[PDB]
Amino acid sequence: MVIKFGYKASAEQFGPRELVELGVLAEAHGMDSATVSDHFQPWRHEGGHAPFSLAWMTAVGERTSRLQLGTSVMTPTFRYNPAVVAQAFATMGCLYPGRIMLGVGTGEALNEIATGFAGEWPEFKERFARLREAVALMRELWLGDRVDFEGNYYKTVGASIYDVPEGGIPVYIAAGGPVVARYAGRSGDGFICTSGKGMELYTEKLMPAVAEGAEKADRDVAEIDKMIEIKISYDTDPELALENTRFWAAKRWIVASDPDEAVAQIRPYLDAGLNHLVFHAPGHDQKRFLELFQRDLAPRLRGL
Amino acid sequence: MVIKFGYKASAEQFGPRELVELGVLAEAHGMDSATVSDHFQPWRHEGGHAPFSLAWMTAVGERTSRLQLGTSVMTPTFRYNPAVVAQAFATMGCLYPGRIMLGVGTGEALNEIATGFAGEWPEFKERFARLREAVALMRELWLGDRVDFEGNYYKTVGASIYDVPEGGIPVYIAAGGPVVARYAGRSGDGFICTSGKGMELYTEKLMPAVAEGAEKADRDVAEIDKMIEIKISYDTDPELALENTRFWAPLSLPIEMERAADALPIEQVAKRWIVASDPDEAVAQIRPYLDAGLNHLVFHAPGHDQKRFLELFQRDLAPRLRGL
Repeated sequence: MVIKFGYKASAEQFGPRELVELGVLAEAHGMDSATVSDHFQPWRHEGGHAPFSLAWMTAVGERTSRLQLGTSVMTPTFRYNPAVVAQAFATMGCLYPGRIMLGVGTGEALNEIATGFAGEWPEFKERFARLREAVALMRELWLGDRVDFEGNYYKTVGASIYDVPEGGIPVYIAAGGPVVARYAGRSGDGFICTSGKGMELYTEKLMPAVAEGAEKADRDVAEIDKMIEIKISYDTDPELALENTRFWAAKRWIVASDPDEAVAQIRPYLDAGLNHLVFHAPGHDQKRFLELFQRDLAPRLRGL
Repeated sequence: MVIKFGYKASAEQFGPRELVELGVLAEAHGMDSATVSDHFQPWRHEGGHAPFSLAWMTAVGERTSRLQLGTSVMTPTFRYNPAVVAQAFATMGCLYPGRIMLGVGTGEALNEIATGFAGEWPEFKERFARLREAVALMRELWLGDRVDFEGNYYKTVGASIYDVPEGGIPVYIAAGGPVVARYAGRSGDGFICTSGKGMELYTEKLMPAVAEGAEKADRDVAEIDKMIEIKISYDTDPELALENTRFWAPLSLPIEMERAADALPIEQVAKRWIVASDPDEAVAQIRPYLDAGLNHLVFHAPGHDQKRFLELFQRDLAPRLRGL
């Protein structure tokens, strides 16, 4: 897939209007994508906010014309009905053709417990199985009609979605290990991972797992968009570059005031075959980040 | 509450982009509000749609500046988690200050069975108990800090919503009878009913019930917005005024059902619609709802050419209504 640079909006750090305006500024400053995590719980310590992700996506969508928008990620398996998730994303894709994706993961307990999940949090195998089932259900609604989906967890009866782009909505699967990454290679339209683990995670585990799955499924691996969230504090002021990380309380972060050093720290992800770099910055001044990214980092990255 | 005229956008009848553009046109043509029904299933097979209500509300909100937006109605009790509903509406309320409401009903089986609801469909008492519980949970979230809610149906654990307007989000309750109307008087920021059902429903059952609930809760009934969906087929062409009801024929009585609807005589289809081609006659048929004390009239027009309805409404009907 082609090289793309995007922006991760931090839902824990900003209220709804500011978050939306940052997504719009992301397009203004040349980003190819903007994504948001689907949190419910606002954590006082992570900044005290949690704007609803689908409202953010839609508001930014209606204000923009090029930018790809999605979740990174949302858990479609516990506090949501997967059928309704499919409806929401199908509608958004109609509203913003060719610019919507659905990024999904296997789930975090604390948000689900907060919203009323009953009993013991399922183990990884059940969480993963639920995710594959929900993905299939949603795609069946997108592609078919009068769907009677009867899974081990989820169900529909005569369900239809007419208001959907042809072929449905790209689904991006997040993975932090090879088991789910192989699933991404078999079944995802995209793959999402996070930076700042040793580089061997990407080059020995996750990218080979995606390629394996794509082989097993008889697909061309190049058609899978390979997204990485890169945590980066960049500022030309050396003190502000460092001080911006104090909101976030191998190295997990790139912390840099020199744009060539920053680019050097990003390059290894591109060399590992991640093509869709999504930048997540800690400072309160996100407008400055977007301006500095466009001015200093993007031209150097395209120059590689 | 002050008189307002708004627009019912038909999710049943238009796909997502067209529905959004109609919402925006409602504001351009002077409407005070626009609402949408929240269904999952396309309303009918032939020409049916179901765009996701919350995406419509947000996209119209981002395109507008004055219009009040809301659901009329959504069921927050079966395929939605009420805490997530509360989050969604609180976010929208922050995005569009003073312009968002949550309109809720007790629900209908077809949409829930479609989306996986298991077992016997609850009777009215249980659907209504679930609704009241969901509303209470949402309000606790909006107005509280770290909420531990545990009801018969719904639960939260240490849950918070901090991105919410002061005072929360207005909740409007759909009422077809006195029991729910009294609850709207006690607890609703508004109530919603639909026209065409015989004037005694509004004057003898629903309005007095809202007033009684308000008095029992020590509220001023004037603070409750009294909304009615006015089913009106206005067109200066009398053939269109009648024939534009056709899409809605399923209301006037499975693939057989729809064949049966398409074959209904148009007079039968049009029975509970105001059909008018003269603007004074139209207004005469609207006026009894104002006289009954409904203050927020949301006009629902049946035909495919909704831009023409909005232009006609602004030209012919709004000035006459303001003149009452």
